[PDB]
Amino acid sequence: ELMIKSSNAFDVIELSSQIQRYASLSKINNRTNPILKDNKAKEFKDADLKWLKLENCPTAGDVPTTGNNNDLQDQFIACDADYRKGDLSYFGSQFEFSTYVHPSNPEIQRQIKQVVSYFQYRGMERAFIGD
Amino acid sequence: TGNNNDLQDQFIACDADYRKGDLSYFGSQFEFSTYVHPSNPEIQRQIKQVVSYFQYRGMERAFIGDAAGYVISEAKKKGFSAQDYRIVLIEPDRVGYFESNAISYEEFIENPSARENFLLKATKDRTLALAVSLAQTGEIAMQRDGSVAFLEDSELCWDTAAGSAKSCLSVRYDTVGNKTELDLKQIDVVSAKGLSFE
Repeated sequence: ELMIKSSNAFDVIELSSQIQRYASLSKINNRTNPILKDNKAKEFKDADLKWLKLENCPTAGDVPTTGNNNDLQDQFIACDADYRKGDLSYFGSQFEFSTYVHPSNPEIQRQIKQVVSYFQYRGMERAFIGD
Repeated sequence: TGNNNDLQDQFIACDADYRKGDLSYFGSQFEFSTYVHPSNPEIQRQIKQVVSYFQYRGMERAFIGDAAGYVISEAKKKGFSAQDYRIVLIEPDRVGYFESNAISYEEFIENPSARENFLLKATKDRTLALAVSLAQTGEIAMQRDGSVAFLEDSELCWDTAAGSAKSCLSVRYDTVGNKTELDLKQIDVVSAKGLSFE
């Protein structure tokens, strides 16, 4: 049944919100958000979403942990997760920054202005992307 | 509460039983970490992850993937976000149970080779079950009763008219001081009425 249009959209909102959650954190697991340690005005994060998966997973992601694997680890997506599926296939996210100096964290060198997550339409007719 | 005039918050009815259907509830495995609650001494640990198992009693093992797809579709239908769905074989342990072999739902449906290898190890002493994994993350909602505490070094922020500049504050600990600091230095000015110190 064609309710996979709603089941695809749910995956889009779930992933986008986790990208929004990630974008709003200055510290993750008592360690600086890795995307804030640079100074360029734009960075694109790849569709494989390794940058959003934890470092302590079978294939190492880019998200930091406390180091102690007995502590509660905050995470954003499961490690086998892939959102390059369905009519709306995750294509990556565009971050735009401004340089910023944090009053209590010298490793923070830029702040997030806006994050845009792209989902390429692999639907049957390009006219249906509105649907 | 003890007091029968109050509205009682509950989770399931008294007669409720979910050991029914193709996916029969088998129990839940909680994993914890040691924790110290800042305002409640009865709290000595916090939840890391919850995995709830539903054993498949269908006549054909291959159909658990089909039955699972309906669960996942029903989850997205009702607005429930889970963290990881998996097909598992579990055995009794000294305490609870433990996972002998496991396969992700996506691999169970898209790789018949991996599927039958997993169904192969399905023996008489193991139970075929669906693994629904919860992860207690930063997403946990802060309650108006304050029972839920912030995570270490997390920042409470305000939207300001500066556009997309955030003006935050936090309670940090300096082990190189053994002192708790209420850091407001991100805010330019703090304007009080009365003010006292020690």
